[PDB]
Amino acid sequence: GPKFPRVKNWELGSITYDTLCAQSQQDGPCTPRRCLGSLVLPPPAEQLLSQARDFINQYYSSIKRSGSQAHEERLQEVEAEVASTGTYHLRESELVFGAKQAWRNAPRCVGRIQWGKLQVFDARDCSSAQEMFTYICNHIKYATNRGNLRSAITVFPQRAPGRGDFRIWNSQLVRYAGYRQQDGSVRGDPANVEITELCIQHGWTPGNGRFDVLPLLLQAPDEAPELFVLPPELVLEVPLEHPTLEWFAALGLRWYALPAVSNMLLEIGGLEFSAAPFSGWYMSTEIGTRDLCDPHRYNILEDVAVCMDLDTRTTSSLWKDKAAVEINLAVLHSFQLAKVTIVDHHAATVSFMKHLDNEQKARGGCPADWAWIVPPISGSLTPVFHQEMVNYILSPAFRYQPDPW
Amino acid sequence: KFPRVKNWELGSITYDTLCAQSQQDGPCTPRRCLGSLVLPRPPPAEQLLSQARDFINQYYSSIKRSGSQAHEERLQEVEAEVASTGTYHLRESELVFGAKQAWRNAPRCVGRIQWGKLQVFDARDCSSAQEMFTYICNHIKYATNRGNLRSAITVFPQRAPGRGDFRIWNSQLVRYAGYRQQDGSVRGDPANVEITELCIQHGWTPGNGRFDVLPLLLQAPDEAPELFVLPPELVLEVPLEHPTLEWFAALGLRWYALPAVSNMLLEIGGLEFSAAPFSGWYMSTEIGTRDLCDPHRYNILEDVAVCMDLDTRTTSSLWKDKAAVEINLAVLHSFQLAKVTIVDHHAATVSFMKHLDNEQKARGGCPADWAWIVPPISGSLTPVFHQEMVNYILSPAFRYQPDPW
Ligand code: HEM
Ligand code: HEM
Ligand SMILES: N=C(NCCC[C@H](N)C(=O)N[C@H]1CN[C@H](C(N)=O)C1)N[N+](=O)[O-]
Ligand SMILES: N=C(NCCC[C@H](N)C(=O)N[C@H]1CN[C@H](C(N)=O)C1)N[N+](=O)[O-]
Ligand SMILES: C[C@H](O)[C@H](O)[C@H]1CNc2nc(N)[nH]c(=O)c2N1
Ligand SMILES: C[C@H](O)[C@H](O)[C@H]1CNc2nc(N)[nH]c(=O)c2N1
Ligand SMILES: [Zn+2]
Repeated sequence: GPKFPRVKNWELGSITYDTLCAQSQQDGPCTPRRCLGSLVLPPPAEQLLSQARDFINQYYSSIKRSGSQAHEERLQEVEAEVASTGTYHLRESELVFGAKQAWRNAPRCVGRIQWGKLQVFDARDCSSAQEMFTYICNHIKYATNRGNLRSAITVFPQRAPGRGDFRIWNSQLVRYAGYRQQDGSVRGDPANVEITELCIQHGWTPGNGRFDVLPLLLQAPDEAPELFVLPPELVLEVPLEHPTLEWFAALGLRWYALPAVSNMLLEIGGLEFSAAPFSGWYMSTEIGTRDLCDPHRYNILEDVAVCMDLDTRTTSSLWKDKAAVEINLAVLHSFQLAKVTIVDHHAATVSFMKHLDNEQKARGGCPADWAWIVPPISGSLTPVFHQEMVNYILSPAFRYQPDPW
Repeated sequence: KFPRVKNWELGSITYDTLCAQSQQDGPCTPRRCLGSLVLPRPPPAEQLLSQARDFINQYYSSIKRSGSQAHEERLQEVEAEVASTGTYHLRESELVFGAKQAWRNAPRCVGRIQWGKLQVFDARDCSSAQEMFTYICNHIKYATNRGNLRSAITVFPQRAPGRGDFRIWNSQLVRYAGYRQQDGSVRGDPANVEITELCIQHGWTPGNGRFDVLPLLLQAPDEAPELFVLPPELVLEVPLEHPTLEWFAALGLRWYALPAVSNMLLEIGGLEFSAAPFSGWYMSTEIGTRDLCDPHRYNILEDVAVCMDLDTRTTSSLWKDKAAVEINLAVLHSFQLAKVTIVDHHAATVSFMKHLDNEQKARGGCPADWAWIVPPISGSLTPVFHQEMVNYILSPAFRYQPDPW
């Protein structure tokens, strides 16, 4: 049949072929000898120019003016800018197109049905840590919108030759502190012990709770990072309660409303935006299963199982499974009660299947990372578990980058 | 070169050096990962001879007599047979070592900690479908052992040039019939409609129940398959009930005790055994989650949810998750009550992590398919979810093969 990967849905028996992978210009980690699909982690005017031309071609194709006079003029304008300056700059409309395409192209994101609705904030005129903080606060206010969350990304100046990078040191705009204890344990979020100590080293006076919002460490080019505390009024949080287990509220658990990844690099046409925080809204399992139940995170499974009086002495009682379902239900219930946007894993995966169908028609495929798209609880109860997926790298893209310290 | 493998829950790292022994290519390439696909899209004497030498070498190393006199002689015998006849035959001890190694090498099996304990039945002297049936009956009795299941494999004659294969048409030795009804609905197991129809077409008088055990369609070389009904007393079944929901037993559900894949090909030293049924014992999620809850299988989720009087109006009530957990609990409870061997997914995954460590020390790694090792429910609540894995093909191996019709 067709000389492209054949992809099957085992629940429905349907088949599609992915032709979009032909547009990939970057290799992944796999080879015919071994699959590394489950691993978490993966300028010369010569390569920059090829990447820029490819992106300009993508942009002109998107506005249906491929091969037009304007297309050819833009291409020559980029070559001349690179020729004399070693780099180039994107037009406003090109940046918007690029950021939306990077989201659309993200294999690990199950929320891509929303890709065309992204609000892109242009902050390429930023020149200091203080101004970065103002842009970030504005992003947070706009995105949170008192609970009716709106997808958004704020783009700071791109990396420049011979000049330091703009960087947000925090992994997310909102994260809880993790305090290493005398006995070696951690009060708060164990995932954030390093960033927490860095904040302390930079003058932050730490709290002592389990849910203390961390300050931001913002770095303008060639300067030590500066510390900024987020005004509490801007950080929306949701106290957690359960619809039928009245004692759940007594555990004093809570989570923040805005998921805002802030340490990824946005690559568009060879240009690199080292600081471009983006945010959408939470899928409930992110909080209920991973943040609260991972053994290396808050690890609350046993505490909740004990309150439910389950037999935590043996695996066959499925106490972990029962407690996790209740915790996830509490997260959903609590956000709904607080009128804060959130999506359950069944609804998110159903919407992602719709996205796959949309993209099959629009582009001939959709890069997706099965291990990340299938939720952490109830995997086979969702439609995505039964859908084969092809994973490849397309640009524009969001990519991991080394920590700045 | 060697892939770095990390466990994100513990922070530990290992390097897989075993993948270097892989001689057969998988589906991925640097351009795209197809790790989530279920199925892949006389032989030259020289190739066969190299596969045979490698295998004989593996065997003599296993009994610590590498380079010995017996080793050299055996190598000479295989060479002589292939040179004169184009093929060769394994000695029984080699067949036993080879079957255990194929299990040990199976990337999709989470039960490999048991690999060294396997009863191997040599059925290579079988010359008719009737004889196949006797060996299959003895396999089932031995493996079932009145509920104290014992791992076993029965090996029928290898494939030979220009001659039809010995084949078992059924996908497993014990499976429930699936009957197409007028309205296109199915009574029984939808996954088995095709084989059920073949059995009828070959003279089976069908039942009309939801749990009717299918007869076996056995095929000797170049002859039509013959039908054999399994003596009811040999097929141990477990009636499903719930420890606290009295009405569950009323659903009239049941499952068989013995999982016994019968359509895979066993490859050892270049030789291929097209009929080599194997069996261990079930991991509870196979029955509770996939067989009973898959939408395209018995699909009982909604019925159970309604019996539990859950709110099936919206996905946000997590009714699917709550029902799934209770069904899995019923399976565990029922098998333990019937005194039939079964392992829950927590215990199985914990044992698989021990197996990974044992193999890292023994061979420098372990091929594993992450999407298949992580259980269909409660994925992140198990240790394997947080463990990076490397997938590759080692030989001896179990492989898929085309359906015989
Ligand atoms: C609108 C709602 C959205 C939802 C529900 C959603 C949901 C998700 C989920 C569940 C993941 C996996 C996160 C994890 O397990 O760590 C993910 C990853 C990701 N999302 Fe989305 N997403 C949304 C919006 C966005 C937006 C606005 C962007 C970018 C403009 C985006 C870009 C990404 C990227 C790049 C990743 C991978 C991050 C990583 O590798 O850690 N998502 N998303
Ligand atoms: C001792 C009990 C064992 C347990 C608990 C166990 C468990 C499993 C599970 C849960 C799977 C995935 C099945 C699926 O989702 O379809 C599997 C696959 C597999 N197991 Fe094991 N297994 C056991 C014994 C065996 C034995 C004795 C052999 C062979 C000698 C074996 C060979 C395989 C192979 C080749 C696969 C992949 C089958 C496929 O691709 O459909 N297993 N096993
Ligand atoms: N819904 C999300 N999710 C992504 C951010 C939240 C996610 N649950 C998280 O905490 N991400 C961290 C932990 N794991 C990622 C990694 N690669 O290590 C980063 N984003 N969005 O824009 O709407
Ligand atoms: N526990 C197992 N499990 C494997 C066989 C049972 C499994 N639940 C099953 O029904 N397998 C079918 C459906 N999926 C596989 C495939 N590749 O299509 C075959 N094996 N064993 O020997 O102990
Ligand atoms: C080792 C394994 O790749 C790792 O635990 C992955 C699996 N799937 C995931 N899926 C999502 N969405 N998020 C994660 O952090 C992970 N972690
Ligand atoms: C499409 C996807 O590969 C498919 O549904 C896989 C996922 N993981 C699985 N894992 C196991 N153990 N068994 C299966 O049948 C599957 N099916
Ligand atoms: Zn791969």
